[PDB]
Amino acid sequence: WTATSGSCKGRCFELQEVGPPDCRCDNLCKSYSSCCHDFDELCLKTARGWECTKDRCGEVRNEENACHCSEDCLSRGDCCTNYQVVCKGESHWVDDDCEEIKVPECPAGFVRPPLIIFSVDGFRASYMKKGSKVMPNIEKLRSCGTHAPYMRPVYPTKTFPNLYTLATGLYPESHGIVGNSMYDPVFDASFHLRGREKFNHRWWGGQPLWITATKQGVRAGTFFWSVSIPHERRILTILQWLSLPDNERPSVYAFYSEQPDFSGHKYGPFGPEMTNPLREIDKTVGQLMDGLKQLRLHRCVNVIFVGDHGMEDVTCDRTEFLSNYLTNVDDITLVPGTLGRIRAKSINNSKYDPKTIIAALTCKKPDQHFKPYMKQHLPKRLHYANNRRIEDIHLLVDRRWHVARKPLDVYKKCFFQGDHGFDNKVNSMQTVFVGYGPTFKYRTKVPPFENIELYNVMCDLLGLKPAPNNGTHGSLNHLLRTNTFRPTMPDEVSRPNYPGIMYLQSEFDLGCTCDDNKLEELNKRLHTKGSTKERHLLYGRPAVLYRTSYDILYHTDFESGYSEIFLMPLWTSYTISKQAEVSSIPEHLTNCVRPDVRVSPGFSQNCLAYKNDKQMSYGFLFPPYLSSSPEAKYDAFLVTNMVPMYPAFKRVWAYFQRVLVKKYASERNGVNVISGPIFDYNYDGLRDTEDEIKQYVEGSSIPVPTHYYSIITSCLDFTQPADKCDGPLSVSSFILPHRPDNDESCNSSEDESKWVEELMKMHTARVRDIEHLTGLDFYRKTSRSYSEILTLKTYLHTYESE
Ligand SMILES: *[C@@H]1O[C@H](CO)[C@@H](O[C@@H]2O[C@H](CO)[C@@H](O[C@@H]3O[C@H](CO[C@H]4O[C@H](CO)[C@@H](O)[C@H](O[C@H]5O[C@H](CO)[C@@H](O)[C@H](O)[C@@H]5O[C@H]5O[C@H](CO)[C@@H](O)[C@H](O)[C@@H]5O)[C@@H]4O)[C@@H](O)[C@H](O[C@H]4O[C@H](CO)[C@@H](O)[C@H](O)[C@@H]4O[C@H]4O[C@H](CO)[C@@H](O)[C@H](O)[C@@H]4O)[C@@H]3O)[C@H](O)[C@H]2NC(C)=O)[C@H](O)[C@H]1NC(C)=O
Ligand SMILES: Cc1nnn(Cc2cc(C(F)(F)F)ccc2CCC(=O)N2CCN(Cc3ccc(S(N)(=O)=O)cc3F)CC2)n1
Ligand SMILES: [Ca+2]
Ligand SMILES: [Ca+2]
Ligand SMILES: [Cl-]
Ligand SMILES: [K+]
Ligand code: NA
Ligand SMILES: [Zn+2]
Repeated sequence: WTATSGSCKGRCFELQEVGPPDCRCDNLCKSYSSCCHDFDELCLKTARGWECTKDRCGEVRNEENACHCSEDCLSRGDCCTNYQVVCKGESHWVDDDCEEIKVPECPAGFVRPPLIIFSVDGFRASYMKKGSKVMPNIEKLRSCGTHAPYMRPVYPTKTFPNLYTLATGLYPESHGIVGNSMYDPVFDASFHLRGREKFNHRWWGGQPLWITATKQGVRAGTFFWSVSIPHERRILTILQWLSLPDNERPSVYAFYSEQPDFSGHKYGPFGPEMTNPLREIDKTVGQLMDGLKQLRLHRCVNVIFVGDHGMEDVTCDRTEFLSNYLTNVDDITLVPGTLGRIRAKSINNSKYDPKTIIAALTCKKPDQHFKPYMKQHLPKRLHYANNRRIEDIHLLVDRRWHVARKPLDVYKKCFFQGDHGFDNKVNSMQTVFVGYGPTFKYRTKVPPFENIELYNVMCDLLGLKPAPNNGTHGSLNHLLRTNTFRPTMPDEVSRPNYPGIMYLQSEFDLGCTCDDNKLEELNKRLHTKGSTKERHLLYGRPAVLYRTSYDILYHTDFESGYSEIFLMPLWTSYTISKQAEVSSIPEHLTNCVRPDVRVSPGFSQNCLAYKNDKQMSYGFLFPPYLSSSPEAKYDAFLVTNMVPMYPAFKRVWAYFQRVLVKKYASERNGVNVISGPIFDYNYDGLRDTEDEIKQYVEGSSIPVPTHYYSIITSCLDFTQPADKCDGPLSVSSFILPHRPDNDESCNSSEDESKWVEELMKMHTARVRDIEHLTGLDFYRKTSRSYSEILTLKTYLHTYESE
């Protein structure tokens, strides 16, 4: 019940929302059908349009007008945004030469530059270039301020998950808005775009910026706007709030536009009908900037122009139907479209088996335009598993396609030519970022970055301490003139042991066998003390950020941090120069595993466990193929370099080690590789403790990794070799799932040169993703600034073209 007989006189767009059955005048009241009777009349005036004209100049104030051209309007803060242009001979902001804003130039009484976030739904990254002739305000923001060529959204590349990620710095799995549509089985409740259940706060985790601001004493405008409030009214309201008295005036604001997303769905991302929406957005920006300039706020406010996601070409004819794969198609519920999520229609149905559904959806048609996954097998870079609202079965859908349950669902609902929601590395899903103002840099281009990083920066812009989030705070310090956040390296928690020779051969009963001078004896000892370690450990040893027991093991060709708990290296580091040679494994050594005399039998793997485990085999972290000499090659067969590997996974690993590492070294002028295992049994994106491990090599305490990582580092300036690099680094990494089959790659019966590299690209990762998963901290000893290293650790090599 709403007693809509209260009134909105003097309460229009009130910042504190009032509690039913008192009626509402806030910018969401329309959406809850709860505005006071007089809201439209008082708060949504439109009389006489949105622009002063010569004749209106000087007029007698008439409170019915949408905006005013009287003399008193400035002090009231309710002039039309073009008043001074039309009535005082001033220029439009867009026509002014840009000038560096070295310091905030704010009116007295401002305690900090305000921040205005101008968010645009579906504003694809390439619009900045391709629409540049029709968006002159936006292009001035872009060229005069700080911009990225594009900004990476989060998966799924839908509106609500992305707006709320922008607001909180959290991955959807952590904030809870995992799609535009959702079932929570604990609530036994559904969430949709349409309707009331999305207004319930229990859907919305973390702490978004407006609440972070409020709790720390910074006042916030209301970010949300009901769809019927026209854009011109949203701008005027923001400008009005900015005219408020110091003790009431907010410091942070958001504008939101439904365009160009709304048109993009109907006409496609580059439909000729898309030029007008782009013009209109630009004109709204112009109105804001002119408005700010009238209030002398145009060199005082920080403005963020940001999108939630892009837009791709998609039509009804490009639909895969699950009815063409499953006989049982009515025993499932599909969340459909540009992704799929599948659960049972009924939990009472005990014959529903996700495994058989997955198999019926796997590599069934030669050009199949979706790929099914258990959520935990999705690429780790998507961070899309650790929420009860994300279904166990997921369909990653090819760009340009839709998935539906049955054909009736498509023609009983062609309408659309644009959609989004695909994989967040797809170019068409990329969006924009521009920062303009005293706190942003001047005429600066920054590299692409992910939208999870912005919450921290908006916090920095407002002098706030951010709630705990998934950004890496400092990785965007290079966007800012000042208010940088100066982080320190996390402290190492466990220090390594440096074991020497302590055990005799005959103390090992491992079931392992191997067919195996004073100048070259002193030599191999000094390789076991770490004489070549400057070569193989280029960026310092990783710091272990939890409590555990481990050993640093030196060798001629590689260095490792060996875990006595997990019985294998946490990391293995080695450098392969451009000049290096690949050799094969000689025959006498094919099944050779050698005891490591620095590590007790009791902290070693054994070969007999692998012999008895019919499913599990083993591989090596430092590849024997890249040994520097026949004598060094013996070190690669130490038991302490061994890790558990399914035969299906060895195909991948072997090809990566034998072929690809040499290739990258050749193309990048040497590489440093750090590889190791990852244990994420509960798919939370975080390092598992021992008691979380669900699988061991049969009959042993040898835990099985869920994934294998490698971090491949070289000199950004590739004319310098990786091991003699003076400047910025360049990195690519991956987190390969450790799977007993290659069902994920439909062409895996072919030669590895046709599918392995493609799999690795799919499983590209940020170093930061690996850190979370391992509890290690990399690049501790470089000659680069820590902020620069943080940027590098957040880098994702995506493998899309320009
Ligand atoms: C991205 O960044 C985020 C934020 O930093 C990271 O997520 C954090 O991860 C932390 C570590 O896993 C986690 O810390 C836990 O907090 C528990 C209390 O949490 C509540 O309070 C916080 C703070 O106010 C609040 O934000 C939480 O909100 C979550 O849950 C509600 C659902 O009710 C949602 O509305 C909301 O969206 C959010 O959901 C997400 O998080 C939860 C987990 O917290 C997930 O399950 C969801 O899927 C979703 O992803 C909470 O209301 C605290 O209880 C935990 O403590 C247990 O484990 C510790 C280990 O130290 C142990 O010492 C304790 O004994 C305790 O165990 C007891 O309970 C167990 C479970 O019932 C039981 O098994 C034991 O036997 C014990 O009895 C833990 O300290 C933190 O909450 C989240 N924060 C957020 C916002 O998600 C995320 O890791 C980052 N991602 C990456 C890849 O880096
Ligand atoms: C989603 C979402 N997450 N955060 N925002 C806020 C946000 C964040 C950012 C910024 F970029 F800065 F983060 C920029 C702009 C915005 C505003 C987006 C917006 O006006 N709309 C129109 C209204 N719909 C419906 C809607 C209505 C009500 C609610 S409530 N609070 O009552 O439960 C939830 C709703 F979804 C959402 C989009 N939107
Ligand atoms: Ca959107
Ligand atoms: Ca985990
Ligand atoms: Cl969805
Ligand atoms: K075996
Ligand atoms: Na296959
Ligand atoms: Zn959309």
